[PDB]
Amino acid sequence: MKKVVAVVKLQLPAGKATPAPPVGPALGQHGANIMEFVKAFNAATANMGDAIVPVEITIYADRSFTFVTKTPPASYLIRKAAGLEKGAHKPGREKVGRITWEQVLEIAKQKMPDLNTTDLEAAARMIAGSARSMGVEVVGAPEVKDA
Repeated sequence: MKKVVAVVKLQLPAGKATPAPPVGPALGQHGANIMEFVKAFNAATANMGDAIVPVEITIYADRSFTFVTKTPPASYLIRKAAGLEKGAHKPGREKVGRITWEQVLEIAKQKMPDLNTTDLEAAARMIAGSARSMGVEVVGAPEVKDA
C-alpha cells in the first residue's frame, strides 16, 4: 500500500455510463465498489447532464478514487445568475435573461482552473457571448451611440 498506484487516464461519457466500462475488471480487481464508482460518476454527470469529459481516475492504494469534474458550458451557474424557471418556450414579448457584468466575470474567472485561458475579456465574451448563443443579454456591454 502506497500513494497513488493507479491512474485511469482516458475519456468518459457523462451519464450514458453503465456496469460495462472499458476498464471494468481493470478497475474491479481493486476490490472497491463498482456501483459506488459509477454512482458518484453518474450521480454527478447526472446532476450536470449527459456529455463527455476527460478524466484521470487518481486511485490510491488505500482504495480511493479521487476524481470529480463539472461546470457545464453556461446554464451551469447562469441558470441562477440569469433567472430561467420553466425554461424556453414559444416566442414572447416578456423578454428574459439578464446577467450583470461582474457576475458573468466571476463566473468566467474560476471557469479556467488550468485551462488555456487567463484573459477576462476572452472568458468574458465566452460566458456572455455564449449567453448570446443560448439567448440571453448582458446588462453591461457598451457599443451603441446615444444619437
